[PDB]
Amino acid sequence: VDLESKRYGEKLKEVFLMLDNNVVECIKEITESSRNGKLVFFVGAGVSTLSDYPQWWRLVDKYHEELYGSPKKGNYSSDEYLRIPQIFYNVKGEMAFDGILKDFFQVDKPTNPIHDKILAMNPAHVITTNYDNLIDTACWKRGKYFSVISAEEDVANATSSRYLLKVHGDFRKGFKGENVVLKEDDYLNYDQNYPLISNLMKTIIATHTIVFIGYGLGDYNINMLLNWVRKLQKDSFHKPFFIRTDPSPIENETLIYYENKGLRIIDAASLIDSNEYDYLERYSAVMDLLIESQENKFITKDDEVIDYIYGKISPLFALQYIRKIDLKHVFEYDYHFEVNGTVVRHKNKGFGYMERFFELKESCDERSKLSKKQYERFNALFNFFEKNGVICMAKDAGTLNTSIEINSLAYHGKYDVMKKFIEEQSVSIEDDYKKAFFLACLGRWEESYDLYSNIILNSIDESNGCVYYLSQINRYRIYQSITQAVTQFNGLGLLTFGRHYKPFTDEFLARIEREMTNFNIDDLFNGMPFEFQKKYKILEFLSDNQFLYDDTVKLFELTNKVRSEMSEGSYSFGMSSDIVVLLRLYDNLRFLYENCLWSVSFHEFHQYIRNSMSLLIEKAEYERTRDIDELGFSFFGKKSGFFMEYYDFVNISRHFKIDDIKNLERSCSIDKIRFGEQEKIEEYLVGIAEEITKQFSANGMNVVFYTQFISEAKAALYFAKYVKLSEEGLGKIVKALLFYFPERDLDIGKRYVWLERLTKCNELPKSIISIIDDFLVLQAEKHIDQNYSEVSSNGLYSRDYGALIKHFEKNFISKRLSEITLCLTQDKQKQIDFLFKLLPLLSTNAKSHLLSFKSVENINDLMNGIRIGLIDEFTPEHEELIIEYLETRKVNYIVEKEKGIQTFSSNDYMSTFGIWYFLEEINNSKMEEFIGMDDQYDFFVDPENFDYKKFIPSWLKNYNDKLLGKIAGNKHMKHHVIEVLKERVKNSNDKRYLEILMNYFI
Amino acid sequence: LKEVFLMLDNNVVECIKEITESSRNGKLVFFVGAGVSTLSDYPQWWRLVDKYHEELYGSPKKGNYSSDEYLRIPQIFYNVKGEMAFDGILKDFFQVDKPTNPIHDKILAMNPAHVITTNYDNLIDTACWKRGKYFSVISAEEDVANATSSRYLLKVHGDFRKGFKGENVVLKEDDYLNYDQNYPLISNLMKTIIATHTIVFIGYGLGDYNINMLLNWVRKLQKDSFHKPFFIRTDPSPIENETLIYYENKGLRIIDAASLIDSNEYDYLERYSAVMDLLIESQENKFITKDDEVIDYIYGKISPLFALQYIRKIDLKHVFEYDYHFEVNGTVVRHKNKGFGYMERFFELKESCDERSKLSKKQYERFNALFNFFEKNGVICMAKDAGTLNTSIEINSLAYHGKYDVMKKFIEEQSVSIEDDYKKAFFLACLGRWEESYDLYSNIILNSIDESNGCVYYLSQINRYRIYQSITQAVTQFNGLGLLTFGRHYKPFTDEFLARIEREMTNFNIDDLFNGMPFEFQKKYKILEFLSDNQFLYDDTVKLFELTNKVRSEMSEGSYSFGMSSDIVVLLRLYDNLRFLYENCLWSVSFHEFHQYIRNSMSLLIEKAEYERTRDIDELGFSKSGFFMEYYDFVNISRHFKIDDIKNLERSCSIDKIRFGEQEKIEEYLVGIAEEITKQFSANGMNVVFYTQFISEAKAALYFAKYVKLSEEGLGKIVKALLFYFPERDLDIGKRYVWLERLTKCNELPKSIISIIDDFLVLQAEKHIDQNYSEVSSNGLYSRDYGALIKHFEKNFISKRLSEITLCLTQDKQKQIDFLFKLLPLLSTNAKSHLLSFKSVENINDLMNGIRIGLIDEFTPEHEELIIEYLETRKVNIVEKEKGIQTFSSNDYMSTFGIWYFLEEINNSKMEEFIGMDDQYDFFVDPENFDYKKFIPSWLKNYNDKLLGKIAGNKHMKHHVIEVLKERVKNSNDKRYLEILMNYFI
Repeated sequence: VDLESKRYGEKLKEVFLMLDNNVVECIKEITESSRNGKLVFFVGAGVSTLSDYPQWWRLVDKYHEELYGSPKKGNYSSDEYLRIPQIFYNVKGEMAFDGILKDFFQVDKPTNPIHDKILAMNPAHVITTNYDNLIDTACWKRGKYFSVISAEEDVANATSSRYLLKVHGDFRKGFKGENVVLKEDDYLNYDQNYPLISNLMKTIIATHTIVFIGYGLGDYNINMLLNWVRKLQKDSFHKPFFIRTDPSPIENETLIYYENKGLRIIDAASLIDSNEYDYLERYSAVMDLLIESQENKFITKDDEVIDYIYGKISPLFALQYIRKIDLKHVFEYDYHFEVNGTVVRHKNKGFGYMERFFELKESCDERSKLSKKQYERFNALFNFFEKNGVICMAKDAGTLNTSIEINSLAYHGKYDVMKKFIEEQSVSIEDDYKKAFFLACLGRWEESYDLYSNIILNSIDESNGCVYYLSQINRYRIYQSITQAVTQFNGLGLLTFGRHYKPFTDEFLARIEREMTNFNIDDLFNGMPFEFQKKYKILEFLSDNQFLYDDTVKLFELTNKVRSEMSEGSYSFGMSSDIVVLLRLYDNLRFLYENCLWSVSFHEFHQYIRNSMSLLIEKAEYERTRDIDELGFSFFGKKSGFFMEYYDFVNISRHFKIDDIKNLERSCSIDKIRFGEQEKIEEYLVGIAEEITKQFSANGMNVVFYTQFISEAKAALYFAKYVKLSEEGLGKIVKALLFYFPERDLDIGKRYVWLERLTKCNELPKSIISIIDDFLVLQAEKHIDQNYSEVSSNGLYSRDYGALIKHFEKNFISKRLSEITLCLTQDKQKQIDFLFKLLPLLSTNAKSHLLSFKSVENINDLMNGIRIGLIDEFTPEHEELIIEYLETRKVNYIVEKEKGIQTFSSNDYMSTFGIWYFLEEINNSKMEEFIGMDDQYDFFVDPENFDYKKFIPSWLKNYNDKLLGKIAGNKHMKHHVIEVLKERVKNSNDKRYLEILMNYFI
Repeated sequence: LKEVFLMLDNNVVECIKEITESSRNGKLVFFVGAGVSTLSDYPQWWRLVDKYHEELYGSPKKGNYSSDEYLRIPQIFYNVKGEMAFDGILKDFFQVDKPTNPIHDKILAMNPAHVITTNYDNLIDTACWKRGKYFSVISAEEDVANATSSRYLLKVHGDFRKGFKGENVVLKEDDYLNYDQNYPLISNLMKTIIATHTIVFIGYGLGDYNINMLLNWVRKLQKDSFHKPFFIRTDPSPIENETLIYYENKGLRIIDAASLIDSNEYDYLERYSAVMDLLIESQENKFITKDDEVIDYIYGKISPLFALQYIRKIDLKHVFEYDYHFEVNGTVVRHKNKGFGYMERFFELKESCDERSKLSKKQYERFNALFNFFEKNGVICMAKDAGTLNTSIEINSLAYHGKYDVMKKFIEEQSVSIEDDYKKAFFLACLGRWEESYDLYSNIILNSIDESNGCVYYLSQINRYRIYQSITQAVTQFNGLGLLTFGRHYKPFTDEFLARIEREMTNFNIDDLFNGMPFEFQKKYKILEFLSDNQFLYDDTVKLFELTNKVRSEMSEGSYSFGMSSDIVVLLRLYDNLRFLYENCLWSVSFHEFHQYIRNSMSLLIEKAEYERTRDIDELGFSKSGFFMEYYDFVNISRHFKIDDIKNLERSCSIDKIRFGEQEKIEEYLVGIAEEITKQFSANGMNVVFYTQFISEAKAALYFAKYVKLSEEGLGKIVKALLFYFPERDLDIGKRYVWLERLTKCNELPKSIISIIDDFLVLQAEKHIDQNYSEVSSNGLYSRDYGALIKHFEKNFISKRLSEITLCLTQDKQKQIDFLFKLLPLLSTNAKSHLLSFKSVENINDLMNGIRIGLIDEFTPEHEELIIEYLETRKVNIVEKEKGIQTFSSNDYMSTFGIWYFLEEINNSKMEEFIGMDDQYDFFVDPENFDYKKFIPSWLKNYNDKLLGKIAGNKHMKHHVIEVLKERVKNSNDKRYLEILMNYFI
C-alpha cells in the first residue's frame, strides 16, 4: 500500500534475505563508496525517456520523412542513425537542421523522482550523456551546486570541486548542431575536437567506482569505454558496476562473458516480475533497495547488533576520555545524548540498534548465541561505554547519581611527582607524547618544543594518526605561545624582572620563525588521508587555538538561555528537581578534557569559561533569599544550593582572579555557603605551601614557571578564609605566607590583611603566635639600617601589626625583643621609633630603658606621642602645658580674629583636645572658658550648648577613632543629631552614611 | 632586492603577482627537474653513461656524448648482458645518502598543491618529513586507486625506492619510445593536472625530450584557450631575445635568472636563492609602487558586496585580515598591516580635491563610490586624529517601526526585482508566522541562480530553513495544550504543507554551505560565514555579546564619584547593540529563543546606570549623556521584555524619574498599535500564528506608562482599546483594573475617560444581568474597584445608563443585581433608596462591603456577634484533619477581622476567646508573643494606613520590629523598605 513500507518494507527485507552473495556484496560496496564520498554516477539517456523527452530515433525518422518524402518502412538500421542526418547536413544545409532542432527541443518537462533519488546519494561527480538540463534542474531545485562542463574553456575556467560533465555538450550557446555531438564525423573526430573532455573522463574513470545507470548493452559509448579498458593490465583496476532494467531475463552466457569483460552486472528483472512497460517501477525498485540499504540492519543471533557499533566506535579507542555530547556527531544525530547518561531516540528512522544493544547489555542471559569474536567485541564496547558514563536507556531513567574524576597529575599539581615522572627513560611513542605535554606548563618550553618535533618526526607510522594531528596542533599552539610570551617579556622590560630574563637565545627564535613561517592550519579541513577524514570527524574543531573553541559557542549561548530562568529574584517557590545549575556544572566539568589538551589554562579566553560559569552559579543567589522577602514556604534558612566540592575549590583557585573574587564577594554570602571535603583542600593548600617554599628558597631560571603559579597563590590563600584549616597545617601555611613570598609582589599591608582574615576565620591558640613574634623580631633587625624603607600600598603602620597579637593574648610580652631593647643605645633613632610602635608588647624594664631615650618637652611632642601612642593618658602637668598653649591660642584667637582669617587647617589639635575632655580623659573646668575656638571643640567640650549650624556630617569619615558607640549613649541631643543623618541619607548616595545609620544607629 | 626590483617592470612584476595569486588559491603546482638534484650533489647521468661506454667499447669518451648517444648506448649493453649487471651498476652508483638541500625545504615552504618530479630520487620525498607535509606517492600505475590523500607526488619515470631492478624505471630508449603503452595511467593524469592547474617549471632542461613532447602536445591541440605555463631559466650566460620571442610564440613565458643577478657562473645556489626569494614575498607587501592604490587591492575586496546596504563595523576587521581595528565608534588604527597604509592613503585623499583631480575618471568614480559606501556605514575618520563619534542611530525598515497599513499596501502590490521579491518575502514572513507561499523562497532560488548577481540563493536558503524550524516549533506548540489554549483544534497549517516540507527538508546540508558554493563565493563573501552554519554559531549571536560579561564584572566602581552613566558605557554596550540591531535589515529575526532575550540583558545595565548621579557629584542634576530614551529604545523595551522583567526592574531601579525623548513619536506608536489591534479584532479571526507573539507586544505597551502625556484623543483611543477589545483570556478584570490604574494616575482623568469607564461599567452590568455569568478575578479584584476608582478621583460622577434599571428593576434575582448592590454609593438617590428598601445588609460579605464603601463603619452588636459566629464556623472547620481545610488563602477574611481590632472597630474584647489560627496574622491580639517571621515584609509594604501615624510600633513592639526591616534592606534591594525604615515604625 502507498505511504507505507509494504512493497518497501517486509517484502524487500525477505528479498534481501534471499539475495545471493554477488548482489549483497555489490550493495555493500556501493554503500561503502557512497559513505566514503568516492561515488561517481554515469547517467544514460534511458532515464530521459522517463521524462517524455524527445527521442533521437524520432528525429531520424523525421529527417527521413522530409528527405525522401516518405519514411523508410520497417525498423531503421543502427548505422543509419548516424548516417541519414549527415547527408541531410551535406545537401540541405544548416538552416533546416537548426529549424528542426529548435522545433523539437524547445520544450520543458517535470523532473522524475529518479533524478533526486539518485541525487540524494552524495555523488562526488556525475557524468551524463544527454541534450537537456533535466538532471541539472533536479540538482538545482534540490539545492546542490554543480559546475556544468561542456567546452574546453569550461575546463580551463574551473570554479568548484563538483563536476557535471557533458560528453556531447548542452544547448546553452544556442540551438546549433556544430557545438553538440550529433553527427558521425563527430563520433569519428571526438578525440581531435574535444581532447580535454575525453582526457578528463579517462582520468575520472580510474579514480572512482563508476556505476552505470540507464544504459542498454551494445550502445556505442559503453562499447568504446570497454574497448579502452581492455587495453590495460587490469592488475589494480576496479571493475565498474552496471544497472540494466531489461523486461526479459538475461541469458547466463552473456552474463559470464560480460563478467569476464570486467563489469559486475546487477539485474532489475530478476528482482520481481513486472510489466514490460514498467521501466519506472524497476528503476524506483533498484533505487529503493540501494536506499534502504542504509537502514537494512537486520538482527539475528550473530549479526551487526554489536559489529556495526564496533566498526563505528573502533577508531575512537585511541582517545582517553571523550565527551558525551560529541557522540551525537559520531551517530550522525540518530540519537541525542544527555549529560546525565541517558540516550533518547530522537531524529531516528528504521531499526533501534541501540535499544537491542542495551537489552543485550543488561540481560546476562540470551548472550551466548553471539560468536566468540562478537563476544569480545561486546566486552570491549561495554567497557568503553561504562568508562564514558552512559547509564541506561532514556526510558529506563531514575537513580541518576554520577561524579566527576580527573586522573592527570597536572590538575592536582603534584610537582614533586611531576618531575619524578618526568626524568625516567622513554618507552613508546604514546607515553612520549604524554610526557611531552607534561613537559610544557612547567617552565621548560624549549625541551617541550624539541620533543614535539621529535614526535612529529616519526609519527607517520601511527595506525590512526590522531597523535600526528595532536602533535601538529600542539606545535602550532606552543609556537604562538612563545611568540606572545617573548612579546610580553619585551613589553615588561626591567619593570617586572630585576634582570631581564630572556627565555632563550635568539638562534632558537630564528629557527622557529623559519620553521613556522607560512603555516596556515587546515589539516583535516583540506588535506589529510580520507580514511582518517571519514572517521575522527569530531576533532574537526581542533584547528582553532583552544581544543574547544568552536564548542564553547554553544555554552556561551546556553548560559544566557538558562540564565533566562536561573537568575531572577522575583520567584520564591524554589526549584525542586532537574536543577539547571547541576546540569551546567556537569557540562562544564565535562569540558575538563584534561587527558588530551594543551595549556588550556594558559589561553586567556578559555579560562573565561571558568570565569563566567561559576560567576553565574554564584549569581544564582536570586534563588536564595527567597521566602525571606516573600511568604513562600516555612523554610527560612539562608542556605543556597551548590554544595561545592574539592574540584570547585581547585577551579576557583586556578582561574578566578583576586579582583574578581572581591567583586563577587561584594554581593554574596559565601561565608554562609557550606562545603564538604574539609581534609583534601587542606592537603592541596599544604602542597601549594611546600611548592612556594621550595621555589623561593633558591630561585633560579623559573621565570616561565613563575607566571601562573604566582597568581595561583593569590586565589588560593585569599579564598581559603572561607574554609576552616586545621591548626596543624595553619603553621605551615603561615610560614609560607610570611617569609617565602616575594617582597615586591606582597607588601606589608596586604600580608597583614590576609593574615587578619585567616586569624578571624580560624583561631590561633598557641602555635602560630611564636611565628608572628619571630617575624616581628626579624622586622626589628630589618630596621637596623635607618636608610632601609619599604613601600606600603594601604599603610606602613605597625600599630595594628602587633595590636592583633595583643588582641589574641592580653598578657603577651616578647622576651627576645625585650633583651633586644635592653642591648641598644641612642644612635639608631628609626629603631627607637619602631620600638615605640612595639611598646605594648615590651616588658616594663624595656619601657624604662627606652623612655630614657626620648621624651615630651613641648606640647607638639606630647601630641606626637599621641600619634605613636607613647602617652595614653598624660599627667596634669601636660594638661596645664596644653592649657598654657590653649591660653596662648586664646589670646592669639583675638589677634587672629582681627586678622580676618581662621587658621585651623594646620595644628588641628583643639579638635583632638576636645576629644579627651569629651572622653572624660581630662576632668577640668579650664577648657570651658576657651569655648568658641572651633566647631568640633564646641561639639565635644560643651555638647549641651553647642550650635549645630556647622552642618558637617563629613567628619563621620574620621569618627572611627572617636568611638561613636560611647557617644551613641551620650549624645545630649540624639534627636537633633539623627535628623542630620536622615537628611544626609535622603540627599546623598554615599554608603558611609548608611553604615553609621546602622553600626551606631537603629 | 628593491634595488634590483627598480628595473623589474618588464612582464615580471605582474608574473610574480599571478604566481602568488595562484598559490593563494591553491592552483600553484611545481615541476622540479634535475638541477635540484645537482644542488644536492646527486650522481649525474653522464658519469653512468661514461662507465657503460668503458664497460664495452673501452677507453673514455674521446669526443663528446651527443643527445642520442646519451640514450641508446646503455640500451646496447642491455642487448649483450643480463639485467644483473644493470642492477649491480645502479646499486654501486645509487646506494648513497645525500643531505637534503635547503631548496627542498623552501620548495615545501611555498606550499604547492601537486609536485611533479621527473628525476628518480628520494631527497624531495625525504624533505617532507622535516616540514611535516603529507603526500601520497604515485610511483607508477600499480598504485593509483589507493589514493591515500588529495596531495600527490607523481614519479614520471618511477624511482629507485623499489627500483633495484631495471624494469622499475625507464631509462633506455626502448622504454622511451613505448612509454605510453607501459604507463598509460600516468600520462592522462599528468595531462589533466597540467590542464587544470597553473604549472611552474624550475631547474629544468630547456632541450629535454620530455618538455619537447609536452610542447609538441599542448600547442598541437590547444591554440588560444590554454593558460600559458611558467618556466624559470637558470643559466650563467644571459639570454637573448630571438630565442625568447620564439618561445613566446610557442606558448610559454620565460623568467630568466640572469636579469635578476649575475654573481658568478658556479654559484647556482645564489641564482636559485634569488629567483625563489623574488617569490617569497608572496604578494603581501610592496607588490606595486604606483600611485592610485586606493583603487586596487581595496576595491576588489571592499566592494564586491555593496548590494548590502548595512555592514557591521566588526565585520570590516575580518574583511581586512585584522590588519586594522575597526572601533564601534567608527575609527580605525593599524594592527597587523606591514607596509603601505592604504587606509591612511584613502583617508588623506578623501578631503584634498587637488590630488583627487589627477585621479583617473573611472578611478575617480570608483573612489567616490567607496567614499559613499564608507560614509553610509559610518567610517568617517581615523583614531589618530578623531575625538568623539556619537551619532544618531536610525533604522529604515518599516517592520522595526511598526507600520502595518503601508505594509499591507506593499503586500498587495507586486514586485518585479529579485531584491524586491526578497523584501516581499520577508514582509510576508513578518505578517504571517507560516508563509502561505513559502515557495516565494523557491522562486528566489530559481531567479538567483538564473541571474549572475549571486549572494541571494545563500541567504534565502538560510531564511527558508529557519522558517521550516519555526513552523515545526509552532506545530510542537500546537500540541494537546495548543487545542485548549486557542479554544479548539485550529490547525492553521494543513497536513499537506507538513507532508511536503518534511520530504523537502530531509537530509538538508546544514553542516556547511560554503562547500556547495564555488571558491570565488567562499573567498569574496567570506564575511557571511558568521551566520552560514548558524548551528549556535559564533560572532553573529553571542561571541561579541559575551563581551558584556566582562563589563558585568567591571560593574564594581571604587569610592563614590565614578559613573556608570556618564562614561564610555555608551561605547561597546549601547552603540554596539544598536549597530547589531540589523546587519542587512533582511536577516530573519524569526528565531526568538536567544536574540529577543539577550536584548533584555542589554538595556539593563543602562537602566541600572540611572542612579540620578547622586553619588557621581553632590547634586543629582549633574548637568553629558542625558539618557533621553528615544523611540527606538522604547520599541526595544516594549518588544523584548516580559512582564516579570519590568516588574523586577521597578523593584530596585529608577522608573518614573527618567524622561524619554520623542514623546510624540511614542504617542503615534501607541495610537497605531491600539488602532490596529482594535481593527484586527474585527478584521479577521484569532490568526493565532501572528496573534500568539503579537499580543505580547501589546501587553508590554500597556503597563509601560507614567512616561508620556497621552493626547486627549489618543488616550481616549488607547483606553478604548480596553473597552472589551483586548481578549479577556490574557487580561481578566483584575489585570485590566491594575493596568488602567497604572495608566493616567499621573494625569487628571479628563471627562471623556470617565465616560469611557462608565460605558465599560455598563457593558459589565449587561454581562452580569445575564443571571448566569459570574465575574472571574484571579487576583480577587472585584468589579467594584472601577467604581472605587471613579468618584474617588472626581466628583458628581453619575450616569443614567444603570440607575433607571435599578429603579425599573423587576425584583427578579439578587445575583444579577449584586453589581448594583455593591455600586450602591454610585447609584441615584431614588434608585439607591429603592435598592436599600429591596435588600438589607446582614451577611458577613454585606458587612464587609458596607464598611468598605457607603453604609457605616461602626455596627450593631448583633452584626459583630454574627462575625464572631463566623469565627466559630471557622473553629469548627477542628475538622480540618490537615487535609487542606487548614489552608485559608482562598477565603481571605480572617486578617480583615483583625483589621477591625487595634483600630478601635470593636465593642468588646471577645476575640480573645478565639485563639487565632492564622499563624501569619495573630499577633494583633498577642503582640508580646509572635511567631518567628510572623510578619512577612511583602505584607509589611502592602498596607499604608495601619501604621496610623507610626503608632503601630509606637504603642507596642517598639524594638525588634525594625531588625527584620533593616536586614531586608541590607540584603535585598527595595526602596519601600527604606521608606518603612524612614518612618521608623513597622
